Amino acid sequence: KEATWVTDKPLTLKIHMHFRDKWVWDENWPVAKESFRLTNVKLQSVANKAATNSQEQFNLMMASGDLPDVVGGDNLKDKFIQYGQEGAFVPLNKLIDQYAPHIKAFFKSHPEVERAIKAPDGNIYFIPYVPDGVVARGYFIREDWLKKLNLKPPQNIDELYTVLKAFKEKDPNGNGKADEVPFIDRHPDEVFRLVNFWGARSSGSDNYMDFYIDNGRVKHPWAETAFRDGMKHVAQWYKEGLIDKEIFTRKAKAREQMFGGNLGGFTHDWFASTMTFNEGLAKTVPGFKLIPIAPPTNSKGQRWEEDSRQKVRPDGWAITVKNKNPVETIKFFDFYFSRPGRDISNFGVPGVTYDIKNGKAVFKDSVLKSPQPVNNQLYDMGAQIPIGFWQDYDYERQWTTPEAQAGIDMYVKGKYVMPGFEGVNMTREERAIYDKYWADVRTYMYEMGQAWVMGTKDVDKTWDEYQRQLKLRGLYQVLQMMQQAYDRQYKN
Ligand SMILES: [Ca+2]
Repeated sequence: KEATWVTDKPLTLKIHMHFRDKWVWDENWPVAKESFRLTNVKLQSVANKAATNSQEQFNLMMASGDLPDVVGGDNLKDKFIQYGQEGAFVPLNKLIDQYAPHIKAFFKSHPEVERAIKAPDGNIYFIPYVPDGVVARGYFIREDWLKKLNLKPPQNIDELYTVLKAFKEKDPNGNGKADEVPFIDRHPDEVFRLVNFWGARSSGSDNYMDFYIDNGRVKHPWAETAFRDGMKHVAQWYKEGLIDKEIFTRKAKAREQMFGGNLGGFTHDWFASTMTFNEGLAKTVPGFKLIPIAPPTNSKGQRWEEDSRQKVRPDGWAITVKNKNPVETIKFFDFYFSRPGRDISNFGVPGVTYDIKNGKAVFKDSVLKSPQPVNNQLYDMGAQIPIGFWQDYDYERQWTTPEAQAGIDMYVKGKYVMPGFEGVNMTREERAIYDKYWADVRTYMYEMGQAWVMGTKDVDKTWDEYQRQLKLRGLYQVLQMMQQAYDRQYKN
């Protein structure tokens, strides 16, 4: 018997969980075993390990009619809410208020998370994966190059331009060639984020090309005239070779290639992984050193870091109408918002991956020193998976180098990070319009954006037509449904 036991008699629940198009709940997972030991509730996987399309597997199950007790996975928010409104998933509101003290208190102190997951009928149909942490990407620059060229780190957009041209013109790698590529980035979409430097937004959240809220108004950044003026500068920079010619194609290994080759000297990427190149390249590129910098003041006079971590993920789990043990299940869910539950779901298994020290879960050196990334070690154990749980940033702090952490603290202290838009949940009516036109509009914008950057089309010559096409393709109907849903969810 454990102090955390949910039931006096061992309870086995059937769960369908398929996530990341490759994994399913594995009851042989060390964490799954520990979870059962601590709650007296065991999860039995009815999902198909061999299936390679998680979203599809969800549908075949839903159609199947024969439902399990619990359904979990990533990117299921939308489906949880729709199949919840037509009665397949049990509303959790009352269940939480009476049997989940930890979940209850969490929502109480994190109202924004609660709003974000509320279906249009006001019900809560799933417990979400709550991530921890605020800073996402940041700006990094070659300090050794600034060193050679004898320049100080840029404080505003003017100096930034000066510095990047220096990088391309004054041969910092000194191989007597003009082979330097100032801005590189493994995520092509980051090139559009550059418009931030001219007071224009490129997205309302960490998701690329997302809507944002401006004075209670749902808007799309790519449709604003601000974006037009920003793109003009971006296209000029591309024309001058300040931006990687292959920005749209290099992708994934851009850092290894460009940094390893000693060609690039500036990027916008995640703190942890980007800073590791300082160590992994000490050998191959002597003196190589990237430093995080506060975002240079933009033309409007402010420091902008548009990217941030979402406060809630569209992942989690729900209770089906067929679950004959709703209160035991909810108490079980609640365990994952309690410290002991947060411990195993974030750190793994005591004695194996961590140990309690000073009342804190502390990873073993073997775990931190391994070339295998901590996240992957945990996934293989059933930890850091898309069930409904409260993530603990301290697990991440432990494998983030001191230099990266200092950079992150600087961003938090600087208050440059803009709050992201957590999205809205739409009714059938609304969703119908969105699903019919959004994708078309989005791809259209992306194609024009790409052409504008590459100079394939002049922005000023095509802006009026671009605006015309946006209205013609449904932008306005999409926004109206977004606005309607927004007013209902955030203004009621
Ligand atoms: Ca050179």
